[PDB]
Amino acid sequence: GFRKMAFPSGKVEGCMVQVTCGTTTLNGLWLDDTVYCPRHVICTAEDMLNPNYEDLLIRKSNHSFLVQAGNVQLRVIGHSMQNCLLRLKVDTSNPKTPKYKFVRIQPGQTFSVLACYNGSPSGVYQCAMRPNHTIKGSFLNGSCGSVGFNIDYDCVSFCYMHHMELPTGVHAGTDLEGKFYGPFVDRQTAQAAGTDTTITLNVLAWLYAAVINGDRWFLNRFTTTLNDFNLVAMKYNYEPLTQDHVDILGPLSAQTGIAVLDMCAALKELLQNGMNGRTILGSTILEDEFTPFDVVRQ
Amino acid sequence: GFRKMAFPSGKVEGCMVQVTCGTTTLNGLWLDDTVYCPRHVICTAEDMLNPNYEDLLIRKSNHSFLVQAGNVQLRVIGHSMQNCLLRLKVDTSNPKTPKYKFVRIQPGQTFSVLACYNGSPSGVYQCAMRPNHTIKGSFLNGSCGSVGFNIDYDCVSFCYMHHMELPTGVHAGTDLEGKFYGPFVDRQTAQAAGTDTTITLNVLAWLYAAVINGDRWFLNRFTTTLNDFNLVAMKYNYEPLTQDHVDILGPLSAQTGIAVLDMCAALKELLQNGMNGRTILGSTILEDEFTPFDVVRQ
Ligand SMILES: *C(=O)[C@H](C[C@@H]1CCNC1=O)NC(=O)[C@H](CC1CCCCC1)NC(=O)c1cc2ccccc2[nH]1
Ligand SMILES: *C(=O)[C@H](C[C@@H]1CCNC1=O)NC(=O)[C@H](CC1CCCCC1)NC(=O)c1cc2ccccc2[nH]1
Repeated sequence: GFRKMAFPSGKVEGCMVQVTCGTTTLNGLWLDDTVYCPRHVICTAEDMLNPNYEDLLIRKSNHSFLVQAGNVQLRVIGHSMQNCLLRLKVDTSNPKTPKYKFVRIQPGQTFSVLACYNGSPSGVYQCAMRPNHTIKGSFLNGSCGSVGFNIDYDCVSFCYMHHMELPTGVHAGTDLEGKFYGPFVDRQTAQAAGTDTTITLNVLAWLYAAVINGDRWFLNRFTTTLNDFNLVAMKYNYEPLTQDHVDILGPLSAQTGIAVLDMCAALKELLQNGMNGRTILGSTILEDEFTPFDVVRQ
Repeated sequence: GFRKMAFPSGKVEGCMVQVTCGTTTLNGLWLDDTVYCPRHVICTAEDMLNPNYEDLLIRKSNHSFLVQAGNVQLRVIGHSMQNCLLRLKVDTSNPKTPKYKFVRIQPGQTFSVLACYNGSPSGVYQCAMRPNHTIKGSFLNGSCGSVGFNIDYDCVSFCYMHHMELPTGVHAGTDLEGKFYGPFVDRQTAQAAGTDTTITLNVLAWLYAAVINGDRWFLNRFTTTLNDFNLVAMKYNYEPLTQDHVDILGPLSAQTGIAVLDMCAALKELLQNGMNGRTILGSTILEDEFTPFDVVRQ
């Protein structure tokens, strides 16, 4: 019993609306009296190739934004641009607005995605900010505006809004202040991400998750130094391990009875010799989208 | 970009309550003026070994049942037993009751679980009813009463309520009629699931999914027949394929140009050679909890 778990999405579902400009429809996030959505909703198919969003936005009126909260249409009474987001002010304040915050997540961190289509939520899943600032989502046509988020107590931390799919099929988007994660831009032009790496801190947390659930076959008696581990990390495209990373793994190290560098020796062996057809926590690949916090939560 | 997604949990979240009998706490489902919960909440540590539930129930006052919807205490007006659930009538009908149906899911179908503890939802994940009528869930102490469900438009089809974990780590529970899935009983005795078979329909879907999202390396220029396949499938403890199942695969076959029976001949291939390292779509063991109705719906 260990698997990717998403946060319950009820507090986010109530915030999802539909936003339409001409023949373009996508999802918006409705908090108090503001609707956030990707600004490229104002793009026609031709403007997408190289838009000037300031020009495009100045030529629109509040009336050109159709905002639907289910059956109720909301009237846009104002609007502005923040980076790659639109902020549409509406006459109604969302009564389902939860306690929330806008946060910018760091690479390797996880969040829940509420995938949405025409303003109605359709699925919820967990994923991670990749070290190269993409996310490996499952976004289809019409999912722009879907948000990523974490829940702490009763507060929703919004961290991602979806904008686009790169040619490799991974995804790119912004935080809720509209700044893109990574080097990308909202222009329909082929864009590459940097070469990705494996989130070592997450792999190790998942190795602890396995031990906690009785999967010990990969352990061994050996240990290793930080510097000696990093040398193998570099060879196999893993993020180097920091002393703060080791400090993060403290609680897991203590509950299991396995020193962090002992788990690193075990991981070094898995990288060098593979896994010999065996599985860890049901997986045959070293999973790197579970954070240490994720592990202790479950 | 191929992953398990759960349905958005909001409509179920607003139905979760906490139910306490003396020193045993678990979750309940609050629809209108009924709360549903497993009947084993009325066991004490000494009763779990061989409970006489009609005996234990008659000895319970309505006041013995501490039901709480968040901050509010709900007052139990009456109670009856339906199979292995209690139906607690309460004074107030829950205003967040959605449109809902009670359904009995079949082996191989999937549903989302809302893992709950103390009446408060903690996480949502996807899983499948195994052919041996267990589920491979992630349930901790206090999870009983959590529900599994699917959502059709705006209607919540509840299909599972959690009761117990078997010695092998898998999980057993009931439909919302209180009829257990499988031959399990709510007594803390030595029960075991029968040998679990592989959901062939879903392995075939995953093989198609490989072809759809790029991964095409395993097919062959050969083709089998339905009985010849089902015969091999049984020797390896794979479910035989049904008449209905070949039809369910229709859309995947057409979109891929690989006849169902050709993929069946591939499966008897990938069956007897091993993936020699090369992963399918993210894993190099065969995934059987991904439906055709997931491969297409993604
Ligand atoms: C918004 O709903 C979609 C989400 C895409 C759709 C498919 N999978 C996704 O993640 N967003 C888009 O289609 C954009 C279009 C651009 C508008 C102008 C500014 C930049 C984004 N994103 C794309 O990534 C896209 C569409 C597209 C069509 C044909 C060839 C390549 C291509 N890339
Ligand atoms: C309710 O919350 C729990 C859910 C369990 C807890 C751990 N993981 C789960 O899914 N339900 C139980 O604990 C049951 C108690 C009822 C069983 C039916 C009749 C009496 C009450 N107990 C078990 O599920 C259980 C105990 C046990 C002991 C040794 C091996 C396996 C085993 N399973």
